[PDB]
Amino acid sequence: VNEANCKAAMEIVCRREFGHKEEEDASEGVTTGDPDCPFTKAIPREEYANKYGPTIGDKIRLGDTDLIAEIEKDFALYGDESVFGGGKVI
Repeated sequence: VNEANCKAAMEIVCRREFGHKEEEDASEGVTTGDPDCPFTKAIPREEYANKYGPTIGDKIRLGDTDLIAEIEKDFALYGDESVFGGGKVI
């Protein structure tokens, strides 16, 4: 049901375009979906949760939530308190 030349031919007995929908098959054999997990959200990045999880970053003593102690389970160690030197000279 796309074009039709003779404005009846797709009904005369049992015709539609070439076969059924359009040509024969282009509806199967690949999908995106979650039939058993109705709670997946967007693609998990389990070695790179650095933009979504409560892990990583100074949530510790200078953050805005009141928890203290490491971060969650010690993922990131240190990087945002003091450390040592860096990109500052004369």
